[PDB]
Amino acid sequence: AKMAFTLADRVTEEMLADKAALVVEVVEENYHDAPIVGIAVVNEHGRFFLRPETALADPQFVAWLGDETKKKSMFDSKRAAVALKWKGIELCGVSFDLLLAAYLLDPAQGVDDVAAAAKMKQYEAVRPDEAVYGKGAKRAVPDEPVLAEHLVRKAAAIWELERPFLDELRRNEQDRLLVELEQPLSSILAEMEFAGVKVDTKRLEQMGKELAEQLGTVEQRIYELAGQEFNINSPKQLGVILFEKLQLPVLKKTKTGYSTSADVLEKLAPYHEIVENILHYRQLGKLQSTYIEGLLKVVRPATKKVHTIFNQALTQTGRLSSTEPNLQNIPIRLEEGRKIRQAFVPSESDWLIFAADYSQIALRVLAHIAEDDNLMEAFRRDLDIHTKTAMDIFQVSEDEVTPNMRRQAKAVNFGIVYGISDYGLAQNLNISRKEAAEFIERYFESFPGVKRYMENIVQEAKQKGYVTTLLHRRRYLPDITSRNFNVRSFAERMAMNTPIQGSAADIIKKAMIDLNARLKEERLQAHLLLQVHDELILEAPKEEMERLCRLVPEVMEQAVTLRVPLKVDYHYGSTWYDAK
DNA sequence: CCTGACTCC
DNA sequence: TGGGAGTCAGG
Repeated sequence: AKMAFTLADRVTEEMLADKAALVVEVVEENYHDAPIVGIAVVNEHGRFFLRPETALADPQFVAWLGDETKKKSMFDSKRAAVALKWKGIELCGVSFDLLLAAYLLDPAQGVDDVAAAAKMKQYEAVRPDEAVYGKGAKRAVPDEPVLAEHLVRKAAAIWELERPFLDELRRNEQDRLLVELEQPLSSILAEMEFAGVKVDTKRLEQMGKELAEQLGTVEQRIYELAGQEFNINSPKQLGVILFEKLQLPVLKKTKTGYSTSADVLEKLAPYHEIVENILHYRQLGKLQSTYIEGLLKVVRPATKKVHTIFNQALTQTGRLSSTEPNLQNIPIRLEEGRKIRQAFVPSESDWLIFAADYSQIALRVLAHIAEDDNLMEAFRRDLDIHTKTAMDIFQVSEDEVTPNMRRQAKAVNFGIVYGISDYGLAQNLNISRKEAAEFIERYFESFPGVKRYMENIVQEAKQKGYVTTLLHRRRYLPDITSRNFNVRSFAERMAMNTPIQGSAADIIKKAMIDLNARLKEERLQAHLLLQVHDELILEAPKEEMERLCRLVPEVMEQAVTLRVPLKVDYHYGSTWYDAK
């Protein structure tokens, strides 16, 4: 553990070589407008630490950072790029990102620092970030000599690990997935995060004030029905009211006590009117806590924008996640919640929000991968796929499919994608479990290609130890041969689902790259704001809507070619709510 | 820090 | 006994 480096007082020419490992260290977990605490550069000429005050005000270093022909290898380049944007500096030329490389090789390792990636290649000459900075309230930037050594060791690690990681990605046929998909996407995500989304705070606050009144009213109605005050947001207390005081039946337990999940409570609605009120209260309360108060807490006051962070190296299937705030779970299903979307507005006057979503992409991907003739033909003629499944299960003509039938069929269609059991299906639909079991049997009789896919993908996972997606993403399933039924069954359902969910993730990621390319080449002001798994949200001048109406669905539908068409719906309006 | 609730795909 | 996520208040 001995590594020479230079603690530089000024930028020199030899630090500005055309290939380098670069560390631009941002310790705060939310890197938006966060301090850069230090810089390290490792290249052919040596190893260098620079203070940000020095490096970031030096016009040659700033020029080097922005020169796309000066190639940098980094870990979590999006963090660095966004933090630099907040400092008014452009980062270009990032040719290798070790975080994204590690994520593709095995998402289950949970790699979130250089040391963790380094462990995948038995490289030990660098410490974990948590050991250097500490945890929680103890977290602190260490004295310069200690900080400098750490950043330089991180850079040296990236320098030495690039080739071993690329070589393994190449053997896995994942190098193009890194270089042509994830790395270009990282730049697009950086742009989206830094742009942010504008919030109508006057409207949100008015909503909040009216919501608080309604919440108080339901709260009092609940105490009156219970005949007593209690904390409705406490599982223990509520459980005592429902199952001991009011003596309602106990339908389900958790390891800590009585379940009061919405699924459970809905089944108790007929017994006592306190239960519907409790469900309503908890709905309103989550709107208040999360989508009014929580959201206002993260609005940047001077610009009224929120700036999410899209975690690109977290989910086990290749999806993104969205944090602080999560803009991928804004309410839409109930009108009361959906109104929250009225607060999300374009960032300029006379601009509009444009929202485009894939129609049933998971089931279309299933049709493709399973090569199920019945499912394929249905999508080829754009027959509503819930109606189709109802026809086959109930053995009725399309005209005989009743609203309840299509509802049962829709539950089956998605259930299948998750490996649902007859129990889960019966619980979800509130039908006899015998009936549910018959639905699943009939489904697999009607879609034999899907049945074979479910059988075969489990066999593949057991033989290989992992499953793949269309663009060669992997998920390892080391528990798939467990002798324990619960453990094994969960892994089997992951095997069934991951190629579907993950291939859908691959597709929309490629679509984002293709769409950005078309937007930039056409010099449109339109730009991406958000991705929500199977949908993309943009804003643009109202004059550009006619163009987007053609461009956005076409690019999304053509991103990949499957054995069935892809179909995209789209809407636009003056707020996100109105983009429907 | 975990649990269980609500929110989305 | 339904796949993937994040935030919240209370435990």
